Parts: sequence; C-alpha cells; structure tokens
Amino acid sequence: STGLIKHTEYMEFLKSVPTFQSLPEEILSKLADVLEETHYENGEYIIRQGARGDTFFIISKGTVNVTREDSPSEDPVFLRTLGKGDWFGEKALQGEDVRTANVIAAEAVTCLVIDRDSFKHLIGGLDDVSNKAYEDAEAKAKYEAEAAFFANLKLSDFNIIDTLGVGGFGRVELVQLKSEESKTFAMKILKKRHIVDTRQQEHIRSEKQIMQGAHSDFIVRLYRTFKDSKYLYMLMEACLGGELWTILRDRGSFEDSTTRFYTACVVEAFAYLHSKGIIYRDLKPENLILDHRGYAKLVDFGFAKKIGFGKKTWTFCGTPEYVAPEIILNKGHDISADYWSLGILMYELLTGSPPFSGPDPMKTYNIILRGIDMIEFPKKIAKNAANLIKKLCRDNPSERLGNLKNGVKDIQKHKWFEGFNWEGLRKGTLTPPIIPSVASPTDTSNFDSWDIDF
Ligand SMILES: Nc1ncnc2c1ncn2[C@@H]1O[C@H](COP(=O)(O)OP(=O)(O)OP(=O)(O)O)[C@@H](O)[C@H]1O
Ligand SMILES: Nc1nc2c(ncn2[C@@H]2O[C@@H]3COP(=O)(O)O[C@H]3[C@H]2O)c(=O)[nH]1
Repeated sequence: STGLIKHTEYMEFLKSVPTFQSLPEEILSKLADVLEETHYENGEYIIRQGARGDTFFIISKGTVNVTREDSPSEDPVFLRTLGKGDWFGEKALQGEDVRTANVIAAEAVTCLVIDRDSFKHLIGGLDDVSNKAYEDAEAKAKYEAEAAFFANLKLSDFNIIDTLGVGGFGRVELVQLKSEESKTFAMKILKKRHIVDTRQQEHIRSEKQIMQGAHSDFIVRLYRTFKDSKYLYMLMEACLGGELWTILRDRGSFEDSTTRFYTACVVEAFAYLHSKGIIYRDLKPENLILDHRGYAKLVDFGFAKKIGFGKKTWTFCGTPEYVAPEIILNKGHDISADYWSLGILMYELLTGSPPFSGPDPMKTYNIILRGIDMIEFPKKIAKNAANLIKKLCRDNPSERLGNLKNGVKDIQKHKWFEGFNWEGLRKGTLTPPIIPSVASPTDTSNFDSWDIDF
C-alpha cells in the first residue's frame, strides 16, 4: 500500500536512473510500492562499515560520503561522494555478510530503501552492473595516497640491500627505505652516457611514461623516477618470486592448469593496456616476473607504445621467436600483434620451447612466415590449448582472437578457460600454481648470480 501521487513520483524517479530505466512497468510499480523513503540529516551514518546489512539504497535527494578504514588503527580513507540517482549497499547482499564501507549523509538526504528479497526478486542483481556502473575508487584512493608518499622521497632516503639483476643497459638493485626497513623496492639505475651511445633515449622516455602511468596488478609498478648528474633511477615494485623464464628452465615445461594461470595474468595486463591504446610488443617468459605470492606481472616496457585506437604503428621490434608476421614483413601492426605473442607464450610454457625456432634470427623469421599449421604440436598440448594457440596465431591480424567484435572477452570466454576464476584472479584470492619461497622483504634468492622529466 502506497499513496498514488508518491507511488508515481518514485516511478518517474526510477525511470530517470539509467540502471533501472530499462525495467518493465510492472516491476517499477512493485519497487515503487515495496521501497521505503528514508530521510537523513547531515552527519548521519546511513551505513557503518563492519555492520550486518540487508538493504539497498538509491539516493533521491542530497549527497553522501563513502569512507573505508583499512586497519582499525588506521586513517579512514575517503573513496567518493555519491549524489541523486546513485545507489549503494549492494555488496553486503552479494558475497559479504558485512558492510564494506561507511556511507555518511553530507547534507539533507533522502534514500529509497529496498529490502534484500525485493533487491533480488525485482532488480535481479548488480553483480555485472556495479562493476561497470562504478569505477575502482579504492584503487584511485590508494594511487593518490601512494603518489603523495613517493613525491616526498629523495635518493638519500634509500639503502641498497642487494642486486636483483644486471641487464644490457643498467643494474636493478633491491633498495629499502631507511625509516621503514620492511618496505623494499626494485631500483633500476641507468647510466645517462650509455643511453645516448646506444640510441635508447626515446625507448627510456616511453618506458617511463607508460610504466609510471600504468596502474594494474598484472603490471610491475613504476612509482617514480629520480635523476642526478650521471644516472636515471626508476623506483619500482620488487617482485621477489623470480623471473618466469628461470622457473620454466628448471621445471622444463608447465602443466596445462599452471600455464593457464600465467596466460590469464597476461590476458589481464593486455586487457588493461589495450583499453588505453597501448601496445606491449615484448611478451616472452623473461618479461614475466612473479611477486612473493606467485602472481605473474609484465616488467619490460622498452618496446611498448601508446598507438591509440584504429591505427597502426611501423617499428620493427620484439624477440625473434615472439615477433608477429606483419612485424617481420614491416607491413604495419596494431594491438593484434600482442595476441599473436600470447599464442607463442602458451606454446612455450606448455612444452618448454617456442613453436618457431631456427639457429639464428633470420631462420626463425622464415619458420614464423610458414605459419602455425606447419608446426607439429606435441600430444601433451591439450586440444583446447592447441585450438586457442591456433586462433591467436592467425597470419591475418584481422582474424586473431582478441581482435574480433568482443575484443579480449573472446579470449577470456574460450573453451580452454572454462572453470577459470577470472574474478578471483582480479581480486587476488585465486591460489597460484607455483608458491615461491621468499624468506623476507630482502630475499633475492629466487634470482641467479631527453631526461628533463626524470
Ligand atoms: N621490479 C622488479 N622486481 C624484481 N626484479 C626485477 C624487477 N625488474 C627487473 N628485475 C630483475 O632484474 C633484471 C635486470 O634486467 P633489466 O630490467 O635491466 O633488463 P633485462 O631483462 O636484462 O633486458 P635487456 O638486457 O634485454 O635490456 C631482470 O631481468 C629481472 O631479473
Ligand atoms: N567497499 C566499497 N563500497 C563502496 C565504494 N563506493 C561506494 N560504495 C558503497 O558503499 C556501500 C557500503 O555498504 P556495502 O558494503 O553493502 O556496499 C557498499 C557500496 O555499495 C567503494 O569504493 N568501496
């Protein structure tokens, strides 16, 4: 029972909200009848974090503040302000038996409150709608806090602990903050003179811009850079699980389920980069590094480039075994060159060897041009793994899986990924196939023995 004039005002309000706009008239009338119009004064907690919850809210008037405490002995973090037409309180009805944040009225507020049963019977659910309607405010809030913390650091705040590795143009040291000894990072130190002489000034500029601007759990973070008279310093996330190439060399080859977890980490890093118009171009096992948990991340962005949408790039680059045919033939390429590399990766992880391999680069390129159908697949490759490999390594870039109508979803929805927990991977709750042994924040035992904006 609801007054007719008020029942019609809610119906009109619910139609104005895009989320609920497409519901049938009879549902909108049931919602308009079952809802409760609750008013709140400025300062009132609509929801308290930690409390039990069984109601969903749609703001019909005013604004609210959303905050969240990480630890009890920690500062509540501001996440976001919500206003008229926004909604909240669905997380405790969809997997948490607990409110995950506080919602405080920031002026005179009115919410249309819906019970858990009505939320499921009438609205259905927002498991697919809350992920897309709202962006990750917790990630944004963390990046803002991290950006302030890192902006206030100097080269004098660090101690060198050990060496993670030495590349062709610089050494990666494990560094630690003097004040917070538990907080370690990977510091890449590059000689300025060496960058000029090897003609890598643009490659270093691009690598900093892309890595520093990238915020993904499947991509090694570049927190910031420093610079002095002779060197450039790149403060990165320390991934102490080791390089995937050494783990592969040791085990010989990875089982189907192991390979699947690592390929999914790459699919997530590519879904992220490709949504920003960035091409990676250097996928290979030596560019995948495990953090202390066993989660794989992309680490080298020397060939990566922001190319935008619907346009190709022309530079020859990559590792001979992983380079796509249109790159070999210098005919221009786009993000679909990355999906070709993913097929190569799957094949190398499952067998220990890449599909196309000659004694030198020129022979390898010739073998790549004959295509994936001239390669004898070992019987240990599962039929669904082989099928995805062959759909990724199509000679015609236009036909590659990942580059069709639904983009990266087509890869994610392939038969090989049936029963793979993509949300658990994105949340970090999925158990990795290889658990690394990391004795402390200083354990490097899993590793073997133009500059104005820097
Ligand atoms: N963020 C990181 N955390 C932990 N170890 C890292 C990190 N970044 C790099 N490393 C390690 O340090 C090594 C040093 O290599 P670097 O990044 O200088 O180039 P590279 O991999 O040798 O490539 P190239 O010689 O082709 O330019 C890496 O191979 C890896 O073992
Ligand atoms: N945890 C969380 N909740 C948020 C955020 N932004 C809005 N909210 C809403 O705040 C609500 C608090 O109660 P719930 O945990 O049930 O559901 C939560 C979300 O609907 C956010 O960034 N994180």
